[PDB]
Amino acid sequence: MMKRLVYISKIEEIQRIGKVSIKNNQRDNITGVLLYLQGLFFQILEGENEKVDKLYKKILVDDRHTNILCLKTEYDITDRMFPNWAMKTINLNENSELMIQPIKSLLQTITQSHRVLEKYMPARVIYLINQGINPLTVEPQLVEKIIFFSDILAFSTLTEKLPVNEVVILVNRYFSICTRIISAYGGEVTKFIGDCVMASFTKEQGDAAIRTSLDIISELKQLRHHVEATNPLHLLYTGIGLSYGHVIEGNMGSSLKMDHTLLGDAVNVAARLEALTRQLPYALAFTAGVKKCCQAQWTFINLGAHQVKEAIEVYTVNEAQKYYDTLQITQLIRQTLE
Amino acid sequence: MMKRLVYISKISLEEIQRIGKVSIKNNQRDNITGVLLYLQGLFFQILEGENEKVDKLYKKILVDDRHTNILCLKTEYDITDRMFPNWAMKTINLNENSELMIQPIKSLLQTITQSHRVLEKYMPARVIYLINQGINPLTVEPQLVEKIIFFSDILAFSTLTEKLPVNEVVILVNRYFSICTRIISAYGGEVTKFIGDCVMASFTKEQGDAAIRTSLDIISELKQLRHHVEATNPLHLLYTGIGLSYGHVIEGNMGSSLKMDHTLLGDAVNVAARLEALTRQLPYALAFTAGVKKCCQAQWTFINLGAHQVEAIEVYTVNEAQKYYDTLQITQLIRQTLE
Ligand SMILES: Cc1cc2nc3c(=O)[nH]c(=O)nc-3n(C[C@H](O)[C@H](O)[C@H](O)COP(=O)(O)O)c2cc1C
Ligand SMILES: Cc1cc2nc3c(=O)[nH]c(=O)nc-3n(C[C@H](O)[C@H](O)[C@H](O)COP(=O)(O)O)c2cc1C
Repeated sequence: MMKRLVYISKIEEIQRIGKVSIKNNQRDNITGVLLYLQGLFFQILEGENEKVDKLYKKILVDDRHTNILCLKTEYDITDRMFPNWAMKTINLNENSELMIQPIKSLLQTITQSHRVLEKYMPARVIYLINQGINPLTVEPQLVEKIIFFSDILAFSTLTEKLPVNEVVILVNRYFSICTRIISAYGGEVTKFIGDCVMASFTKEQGDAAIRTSLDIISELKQLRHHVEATNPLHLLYTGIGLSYGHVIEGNMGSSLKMDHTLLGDAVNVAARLEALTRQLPYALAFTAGVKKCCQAQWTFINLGAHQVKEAIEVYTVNEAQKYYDTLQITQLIRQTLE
Repeated sequence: MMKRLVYISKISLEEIQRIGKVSIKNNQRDNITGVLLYLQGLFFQILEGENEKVDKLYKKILVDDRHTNILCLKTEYDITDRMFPNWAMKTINLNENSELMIQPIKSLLQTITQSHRVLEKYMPARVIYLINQGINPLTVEPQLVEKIIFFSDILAFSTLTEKLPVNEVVILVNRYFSICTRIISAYGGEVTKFIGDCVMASFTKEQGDAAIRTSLDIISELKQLRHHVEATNPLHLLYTGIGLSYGHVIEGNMGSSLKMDHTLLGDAVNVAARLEALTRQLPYALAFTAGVKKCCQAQWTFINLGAHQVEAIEVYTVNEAQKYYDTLQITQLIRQTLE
């Protein structure tokens, strides 16, 4: 019982790789091809499922290539695609045969475009593709999730005073910090909504959601004093709202336009809790449901009941206390660029 | 000096070899050369020649019956040498080539291509437009542009998600997105993203009339949809409210290397979303700002809804958007239906 997987990755040393591959693939009864064109890697692997997943696990951690996307996984294949090739390496760059020049140039234009599109896809969708699962045909399921929401404090004022490029530098720097921190703790960013970041966590990731929130506030606090006063990054603040509940996670839309979205009351609650941090001396606020997903011991602070558009309990942690004032900031932002 | 463009498309031998006959004859009288390759129901074509000769030719290929979902991937300008000087139009049937050496390239081309096709469906319409124009969307700078922000969402959606089984909520939301995306695109709008049950789109400042007709068409097609199905279908309960605004917004792609997204930043984006919720409290399913009103040339029968705290802004609508129903009785009827 064998399987076949195909992946692309971003890059004489290659000849050393192919010879080591022929050595190990024979020993592991693995067949397949490695093709490379214009600094790109294309490899097809096939063999028994145990020995293949053992091999692919090594190649994912290889130094020489990165941006490794597994496009297709075949299970229970009937016949080997290349039964005689332990690991045939094909340098498409050196191939000057004029009957393959179109297909070779088409394999580049489509692959270059395919990587550009990958950077816009939702994180969950890319995960589904790496697992050999067709994202269009995955039944949306009801799952218990922690909803994350973070946006820039007083962003309306910042668009008024700053020129366009400084606003874009700022918004990009904010998204970059959020995504890297969220992804590092295991959270899945769903989409950017204006200046708002939306992510989710599994119900066992209550501590990671709180720690992600604290780490984002920390990385922004460092950035503000790490740069000069004229740098617009000196004005970057955030508030974060978390919520727990059941949501429908899946792919909605038409064949024309499709997206990955979460449907549920908790989505709006986390968004409304986030906007509440403008009126609290805490850059973080979450429901009691998030509080009950946390195994670790936090010094939880009760902020009372608040009416969210009946009133729910709102909490925070002692680490997330603001040293500044929300009004002091909107003034010091307006007056800095005044 | 010539231009060269590449595109993929989807199929709708003797019927196809005929395309080679007609095209070879014209490509020489047009001083055009290129290759046409097809594999597992997909079309690939490269072209080159004087710009005027290619622009007029690609316009004919764009409206051809025998293929659909055409996407131009690459476009190079100011080239010296033709990549294929010998062939006015050489067809290649990769489904009928099995030289051993070509098998890896062939299997890789269909896989990468299918995957590419899937990714397009998730791409924002604006990113696809930049790809069609041959412009790398990753290197484009965001700019301040004047837009009409479109906002619409499903009425009483919190009630439906509670009463309906999960698989039935999906059908309703898919159908709603399907109707909105179809109408918004047909009027020259760009769906920018779905936000839960919410649809956000944008129209240029010359499309004020297209923005209103888009909103009335969506209300019309849902009203038609409601009485087209049975009363036990979830679609019998699908209503909508729409809000529009006009203002300067920063349109452009943003994000890190990990995640990129095309988004709109501006005061008007929030102003539009507040109007879509204001329709709950109005006898009209549509509500737009006075800025949208000045983008319309058609003699609309505008209705003034006064100023509204959001400092206050003027709210307008058209008589065609009048709700033939009470909004509050609808939220009651939806509950007492699935109850
Ligand atoms: C593009 C690429 C293709 C590779 N192909 C193979 C392969 O076909 N077979 C294989 O065993 N390893 C392959 N590798 C990875 C190396 O085998 C692996 O990183 C290393 O040789 C581990 O060897 P070791 O067992 O001595 O520790 C590939 C790596 C890259 C970057
Ligand atoms: C996939 C495809 C590729 C085509 N490529 C060319 C082409 O390269 N040159 C050309 O003259 N016609 C090409 N055609 C034909 C045009 O679609 C058009 O129908 C044809 O030029 C009709 O010629 P007419 O203007 O005399 O009616 C192509 C058609 C298809 C379906």
